[PDB]
Amino acid sequence: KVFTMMYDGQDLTDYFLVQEVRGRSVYSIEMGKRTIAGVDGGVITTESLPARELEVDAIVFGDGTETDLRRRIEYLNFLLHRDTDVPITFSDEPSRTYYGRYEFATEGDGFHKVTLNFYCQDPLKYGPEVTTDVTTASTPVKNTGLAVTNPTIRCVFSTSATEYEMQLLDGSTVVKFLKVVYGFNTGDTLVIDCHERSVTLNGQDIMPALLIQSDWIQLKPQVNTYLKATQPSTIVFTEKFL
Amino acid sequence: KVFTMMYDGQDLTDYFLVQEVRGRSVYSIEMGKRTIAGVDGGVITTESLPARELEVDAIVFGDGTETDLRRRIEYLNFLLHRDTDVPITFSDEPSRTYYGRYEFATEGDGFHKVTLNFYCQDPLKYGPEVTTDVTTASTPVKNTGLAVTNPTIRCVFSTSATEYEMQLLDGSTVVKFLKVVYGFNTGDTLVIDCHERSVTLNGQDIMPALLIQSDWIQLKPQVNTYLKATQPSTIVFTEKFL
Amino acid sequence: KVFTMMYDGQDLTDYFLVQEVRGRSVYSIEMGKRTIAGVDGGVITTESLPARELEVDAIVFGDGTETDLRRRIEYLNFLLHRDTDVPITFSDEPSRTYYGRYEFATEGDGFHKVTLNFYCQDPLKYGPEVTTDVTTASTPVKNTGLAVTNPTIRCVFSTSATEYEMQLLDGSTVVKFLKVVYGFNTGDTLVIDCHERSVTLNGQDIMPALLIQSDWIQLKPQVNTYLKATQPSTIVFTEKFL
Amino acid sequence: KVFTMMYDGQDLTDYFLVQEVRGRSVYSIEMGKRTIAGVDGGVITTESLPARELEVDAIVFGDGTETDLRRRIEYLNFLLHRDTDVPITFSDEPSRTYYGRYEFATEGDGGFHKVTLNFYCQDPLKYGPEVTTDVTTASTPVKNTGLAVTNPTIRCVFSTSATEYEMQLLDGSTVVKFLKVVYGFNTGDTLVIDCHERSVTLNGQDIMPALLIQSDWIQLKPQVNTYLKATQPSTIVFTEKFL
Repeated sequence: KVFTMMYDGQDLTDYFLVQEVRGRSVYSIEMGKRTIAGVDGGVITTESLPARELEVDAIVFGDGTETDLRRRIEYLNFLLHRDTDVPITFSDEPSRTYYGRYEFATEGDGFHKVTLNFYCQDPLKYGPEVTTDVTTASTPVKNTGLAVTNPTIRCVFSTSATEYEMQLLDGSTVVKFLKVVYGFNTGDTLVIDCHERSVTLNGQDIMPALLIQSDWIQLKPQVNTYLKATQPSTIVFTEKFL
Repeated sequence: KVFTMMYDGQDLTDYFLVQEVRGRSVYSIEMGKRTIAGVDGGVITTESLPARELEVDAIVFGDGTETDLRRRIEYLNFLLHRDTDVPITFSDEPSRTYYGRYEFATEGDGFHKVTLNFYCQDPLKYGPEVTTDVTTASTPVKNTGLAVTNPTIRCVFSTSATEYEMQLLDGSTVVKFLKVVYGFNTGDTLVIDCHERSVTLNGQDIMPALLIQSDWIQLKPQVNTYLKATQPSTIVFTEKFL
Repeated sequence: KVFTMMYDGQDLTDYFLVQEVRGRSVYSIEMGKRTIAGVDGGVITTESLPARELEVDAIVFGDGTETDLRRRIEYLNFLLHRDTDVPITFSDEPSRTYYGRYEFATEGDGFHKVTLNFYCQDPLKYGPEVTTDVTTASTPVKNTGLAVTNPTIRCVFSTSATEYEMQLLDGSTVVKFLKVVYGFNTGDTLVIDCHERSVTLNGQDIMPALLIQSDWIQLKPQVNTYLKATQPSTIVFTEKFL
Repeated sequence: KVFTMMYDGQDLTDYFLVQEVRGRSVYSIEMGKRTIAGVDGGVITTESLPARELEVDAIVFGDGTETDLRRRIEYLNFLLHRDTDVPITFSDEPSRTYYGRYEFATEGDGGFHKVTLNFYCQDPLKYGPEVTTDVTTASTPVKNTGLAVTNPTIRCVFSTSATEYEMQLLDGSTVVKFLKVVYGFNTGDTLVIDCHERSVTLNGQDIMPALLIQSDWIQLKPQVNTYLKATQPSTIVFTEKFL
């Protein structure tokens, strides 16, 4: 049972042997610094997380023959070239998914050492998704991840509806909220924040219902978020890490 | 009793082992030099203290397992990423605080060597704050720090007032003064030489009272500053070092 | 939960930090080679396992002060100097004990890198001890270790005895046997194939009873050893590895 | 289909990954040189093939865990330590067997552990496919298809009665060497092994006195015919050998 790397659901480690994986240690920060002549110090103007570069140091294991090796590489190119971000996973870190695509290779020097470089537009790893029940009272919802997350609201109606609201609060003060005036019974409303949609009874997008520009929610990490809904709801967020 | 580093009140050394801390030796100076062809020498046009970069060389002590290490780093990222300057301290230098934020890491190659780089907008280390009483007689006020400070004159009235004054003298000759034309009893005035503001009864602005360009006062280091106030005052400064 | 090294039941890793432990990889073999001029090839004359040298690469974590460090090393010397072989263990390999003693250090050059060298007279690591019951029928006894063992046959009599025997068979053919001519009831016999001794009623020597050169028995690794005793016996061996 | 290395019938490459195998290139020769002061040149006094050292440069592939790695190495030691020469084979060179045993390892440096394993071969030669040729009652050419000198094996299953069995190595019509035996009978198989230097009957009973007079064992030179003639239709079996 060796170290496995999965790229778009393909086990790449069936084609090569992984020496080391750089790109997942202490993350760095892009800072905009501005300095003025004669004035001591500097000033941080901007701060952002750079995109992630995963660098896999591999050994392409040869099939004895030379033509067999040439053909393995051709196939490896087939598996790697992607025009869309893709789920990347490592066996040493379960419950974690990276989303990026292969970018470039740097060939090193008995056999074939290669550094495969993968680019991730979204610098964050995505972990297990957590489902919490939200009652008609102030409910604490703790974001177990280490980064701020956007949650999916889910309410499968028990009684008739007129106006559905998922209010966020600070003790007893409504900070942000989500409102929908379309009412019915027995079906599932689905307010996702990562993709920003509004599904119904059996999956139809009811976008006109979001009346006022009701603020998109976020769950801060290692801290409770107090939520109160009109009807017994469900909050699903996905744990995220840098 | 190991070497501890505190970042925003978090003991980072619970996550890594400190080899060495660069960034706190003989400070360098940014100088604007201008030279003219045919003219001997150069001319310093500007001089400023650059911002401070603290470089901590650490060993991330592993928890035996590989996934345990990946998760420790994830948490380390959580503790480090800050969007606001923060108090930084080292056990080897007590009564000293740096204000900055983590910026970037450079990983090296048995175990896991990392350089953590912290950026300080304010290049100065802040020491203990000193409060000295200034009497209605020439009072020596010694700035115990190693950098020039712009203090705060605080006076809480005992008797009635017609005009307040705080004077910086040279034996018996008024060098600078801070005359104020607004009087009352029982309330607090705060003359801030850093912020360049006036406060009465503890809140509201009294900017027009400082009549004539009533010179602002500074406290030079390792040297006495003689001050005489019209009413028993207090002088608040914080020791600073490069 | 850091990597712990135990030396004579003392946790040495309370005094230093382990970078790496060399000395426990693919073992080498001392071979006596003899060559004759004009004669092709060589001849292995002798083969033996060299003694083991464990080399621990450590960082002596300082207590901030200089005198504190000098005193920690003094204490470290106290814990290390031994005039008798001692049990050595590493957290990464449980159920394994090395028997040796500290020999010498080679200091390297932020902090204090040291190689501690431990000498093991007995090159083998000792694992869990296994006790298997041997019946009056052909019993398979599997040596779970990776090295050949000379076990101990233990029999505590239930009925009267005239002659005891423990036989090593190949299906139904007695390969070796351990016949003993001295009988009684209620007491314990211990036939030690390592020490080559005989014990009755738990203490006294019964060496002349093993009549004919009644062959000594060994347990080969990863393989069954079929044994049949004249009375319900017990076979005690300790798993060993290189 | 990776590069496989077999040691005593155990696939060692199930435990490690082979970077390179040194020890099987142009073989060198041990030469005894003697020189005399004032006399130009030197004199070769002895010449012998040194024993072979095979050097396998491997990567021990880890099982993720640290304890799992420690236990793999322990097992690898179990598979390697031998007190007897053993058949060694490499997938890149089929129809070839080396006979030696593991001797010593020399370690090296992230998430994988580089090792050179050194194997010692008392017999410096590789053993290839074995060839069976029929030898008639007339001068028979027997060609040694190997690249080194071989010590063959003569097998003769009697059709008629015997008084004396002879195997003569000739040069046209001149007996250079020969192998006779005074023991006669019918219907059974006789075996003369020039490698092991053994005399064999039906159930392999030693006929030690058979090699009577210095009736020498002979050898088959490579890429060249060896002319043999037997008293009773025989069979010669030799094994191809290479340096």
